[PDB]
Amino acid sequence: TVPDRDNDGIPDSLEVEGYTVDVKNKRTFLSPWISNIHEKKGLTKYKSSPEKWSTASDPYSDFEKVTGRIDKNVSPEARHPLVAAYPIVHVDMENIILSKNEDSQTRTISKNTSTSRTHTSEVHGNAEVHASFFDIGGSVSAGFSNSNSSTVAIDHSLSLAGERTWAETMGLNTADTARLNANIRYVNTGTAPIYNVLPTTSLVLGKNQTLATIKAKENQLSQILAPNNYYPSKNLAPIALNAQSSTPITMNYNQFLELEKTKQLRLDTDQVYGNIATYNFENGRVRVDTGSNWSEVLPQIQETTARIIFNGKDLNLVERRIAAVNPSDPLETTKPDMTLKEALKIAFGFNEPNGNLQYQGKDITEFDFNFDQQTSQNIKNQLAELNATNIYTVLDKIKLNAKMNILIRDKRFHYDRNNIAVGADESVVKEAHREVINSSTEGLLLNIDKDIRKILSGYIVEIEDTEGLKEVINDRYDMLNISSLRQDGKTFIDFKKYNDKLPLYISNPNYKVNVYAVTKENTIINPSENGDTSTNGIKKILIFSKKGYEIG
Amino acid sequence: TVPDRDNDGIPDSLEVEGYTVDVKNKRTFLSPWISNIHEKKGLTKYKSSPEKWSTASDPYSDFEKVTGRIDKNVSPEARHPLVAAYPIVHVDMENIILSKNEDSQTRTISKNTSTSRTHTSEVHGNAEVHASFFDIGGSVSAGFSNSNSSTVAIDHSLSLAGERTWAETMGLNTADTARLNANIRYVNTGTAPIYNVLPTTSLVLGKNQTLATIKAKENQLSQILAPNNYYPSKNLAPIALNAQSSTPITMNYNQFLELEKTKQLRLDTDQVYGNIATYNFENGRVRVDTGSNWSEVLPQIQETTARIIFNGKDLNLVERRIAAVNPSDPLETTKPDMTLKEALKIAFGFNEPNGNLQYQGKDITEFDFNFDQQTSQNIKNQLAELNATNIYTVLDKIKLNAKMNILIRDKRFHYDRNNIAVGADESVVKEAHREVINSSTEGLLLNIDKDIRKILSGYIVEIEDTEGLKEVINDRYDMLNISSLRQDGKTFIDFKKYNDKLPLYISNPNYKVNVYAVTKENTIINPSENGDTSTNGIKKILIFSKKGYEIG
Ligand SMILES: [Ca+2]
Ligand SMILES: [Ca+2]
Ligand SMILES: [Ca+2]
Ligand SMILES: [Ca+2]
Repeated sequence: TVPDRDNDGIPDSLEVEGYTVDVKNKRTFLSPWISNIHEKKGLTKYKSSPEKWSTASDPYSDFEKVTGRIDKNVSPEARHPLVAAYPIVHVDMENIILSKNEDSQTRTISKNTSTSRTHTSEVHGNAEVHASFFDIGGSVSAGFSNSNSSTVAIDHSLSLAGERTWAETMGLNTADTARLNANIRYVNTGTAPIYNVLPTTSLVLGKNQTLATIKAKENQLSQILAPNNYYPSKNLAPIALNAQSSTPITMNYNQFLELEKTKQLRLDTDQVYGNIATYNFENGRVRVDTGSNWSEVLPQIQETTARIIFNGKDLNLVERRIAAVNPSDPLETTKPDMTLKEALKIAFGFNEPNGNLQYQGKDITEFDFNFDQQTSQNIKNQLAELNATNIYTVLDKIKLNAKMNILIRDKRFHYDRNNIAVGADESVVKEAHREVINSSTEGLLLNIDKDIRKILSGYIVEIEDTEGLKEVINDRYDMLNISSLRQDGKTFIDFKKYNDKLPLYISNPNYKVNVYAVTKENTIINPSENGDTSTNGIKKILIFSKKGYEIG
Repeated sequence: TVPDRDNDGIPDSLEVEGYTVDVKNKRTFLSPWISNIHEKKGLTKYKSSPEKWSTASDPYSDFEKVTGRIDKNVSPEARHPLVAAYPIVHVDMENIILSKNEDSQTRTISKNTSTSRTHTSEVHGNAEVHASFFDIGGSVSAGFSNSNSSTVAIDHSLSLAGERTWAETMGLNTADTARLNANIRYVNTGTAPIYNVLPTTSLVLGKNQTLATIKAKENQLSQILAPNNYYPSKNLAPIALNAQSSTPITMNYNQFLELEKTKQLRLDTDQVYGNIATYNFENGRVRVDTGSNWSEVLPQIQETTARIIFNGKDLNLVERRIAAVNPSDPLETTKPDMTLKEALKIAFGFNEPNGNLQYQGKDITEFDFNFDQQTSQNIKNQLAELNATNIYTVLDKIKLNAKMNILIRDKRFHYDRNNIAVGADESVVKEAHREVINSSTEGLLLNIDKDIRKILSGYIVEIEDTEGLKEVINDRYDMLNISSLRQDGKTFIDFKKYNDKLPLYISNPNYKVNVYAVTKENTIINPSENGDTSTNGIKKILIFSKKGYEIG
């Protein structure tokens, strides 16, 4: 007869005053908090809400989570009563292949691609926006909202010899059509899995030119789209666009032209995910209830939580929602008060090693805090009634309210319009290369930092004469593609890839092999107004500079 | 009113402190462990978990198993509460038949094939892998994961007389298409059976060139895909690809060319298996519940167990999962602690004859232990807090945690990239042939070891002059096909198959009939850069060498 309105299985008090679970003999006991014996064994203080079957709203009873009696695929950090357990999928495009719409074998270009979830914010402050921008809900996207939108970029490097302008390469003239094709893979980034129907992602080019809308058959697949796990298992064959169909991908000269002008496409994905997999106390089985589909129980999550975009695990924007609270909602008050600090602890995993809220090493002060038009005030008003100018201090005293949005990104590197790892400062850059493993007339072998290397477009190999000459090897913007990468974790550079497949030429072993680095933000992808295919107008960074006798 | 949360029918204690079942009069009694009377009659100590309907997760109540009240097809070793009872099917291709896409009768090649489940691991340490390799879940296949992928090889031997280059044999020119066809059979290797819908296996060629996707109609068959039992009962007619259809298998000259260059295809199979067959206490019947399909209750197994790939029953990688435990999961702690030792006992059948954990004869020390990036540490940390360098010792003290992967393979033979019985050392090789049964001018009859013979491509028949000549009979790489095999278990060699159908020619009964053996790893399948169809560049092994008068 123990009091429990929620009916989830966690006696009100316990769920309000704090609780957790351990295993005596070999049984699981749900017991109240005990700062003593408990905080020692390493457990946690699971304080949830008594009036909600799942404080997060997601299809998983607070109990179901902590107890562990739930779909084993649910992300760990989501096994907690206050961490959203919803799926988030975006589309990755590994490589595309442009060809002249039907002896043709070399009349086709095939470049690789780099995809990465995005989170486009607002502009600077001049973009002419329609009057319907300062209305209620109208156009007020608050900078960023709910919707998955990935972004790919086409390898701007070379594929053949002296190729120039995809045009002449393929042979496309005004009255011609080019067919696009590519290999893409769905990949879940959230905290929950999808068991059947995948999303209906649409491929766009530019600001509205849709090139197609990919939505592979429903129920057709029984595979599982688990968290942090690419759909077509990385150990399988990546799905291929219109190539396995009766109407391919049409692209006219003008379009095919733009593609080259930016070498980038966009991928927007809906949210219609297959039904959900739930528990079943009776015989402890994992079933897919045709009666519960995210499309029903998902908006709630977004309407009663705090969203935080952090990028620590890598530079890829990771999303997570915490069980925040709303004042206007009685029920939503039954929720446990939330603090920005506590949040970053369960949401992603920040910890307090020696009393400093850091992340696997980095200090919470190494990341910039960016809020939306709303969240801004809601927090400003707190920093006010708390007398302070530094949030990193009163951090553990910031109340997170539902609908709150926060963007925690590493303060090291610079960021673009989509919030992507663009390129840091020369300082950090150089540092990452300070290490050397093997210098050769063939190519340098370094142990460059991953987090850094990801913001580098390429390297410019040159040679400075003992006087002051700037002779450069791969002098064409498209000759930056050199940096390789052994599976041992060491970046292997090669000068030979752009010098008649032959090693360096040292007429005088007293020169200076100057190998620079070019961050993405700086790198160029197309010739100048004229035909300057040179590395003249670039902002590279000195990464190497050894003498002729200081190599071999 | 006996305590039993799981509700499976095994009183908590019993299931935690150990239990088993026997038959008094003619009834089945579920009783607690008794080292005395019990361990004598030959029973076992079935220690399962009280909070899971089926500790393994599979659709079979711990009780249902031990009690025996379950689908009688379930593999024996799976009748145990801690051994996964899931199905695992891969596709075997007995023989293919290449022909020129539609007087044509000899313009067709028909070679046999050798299929075998695989388990592709990682490379050496240089394969340029995309940056998305050192991310979370991204590309981190951890070497090997969940997915069935078989591999076939095409008989590189001869079919006709002086045939050469399938090309001229069939008559395929640049502007031609070749149609492929073959006879394949589904075969279950797991521990559970499939009662209806078979898997959707896709036939691939190379690294991504899919030649077709076979998925015979659903419900079309009512036959059962029982464990260790080929689908189309070995005593029936093997299923045939596109041959019983409106769109065959297209293959252009360039492709048909590659096929010849490797003489091997790949077979990947999904996991969508038909619904499951469950019990029914009421009238003790075996029914197929449309409400429970593996696709629902199967991921769990892989998310809450230990996977061990052993190859003792043969050289074919056998998979099995044991009811391991996970620390982060309360429920999954209710499980019985697992030890690598105990595992290899129930998982495959290792036993302790005189105190040495061996397998049907071989000692646990005759197999190499290979773990994944994860499992490696999880075990290293144990060998650390246990002070030891040899795992074979502290074997019975290694805690197996869920998601753990282990590869136990015979240490005798060498292994490839797919973990297949390639070829051992000359030593072991020679040994297997030390036995002779009948020497003749026609062919040798031996009782070569099965485990060995499986790593042999063929034999080179030659004759050494009393001086030092190396005259070889079947001197062409494609003339290795000689070793036959009587159903009596004795390998019958024949020199006649490559000598005008006539027996040996002994001009001087004092020579040395040197018959070598060529392991798969060494054997060649195509001519050299030139046209060296000889056995010149080979690494054979001396298996025979008798005198002219020491035969007949
Ligand atoms: Ca409750
Ligand atoms: Ca509750
Ligand atoms: Ca029980
Ligand atoms: Ca049980």
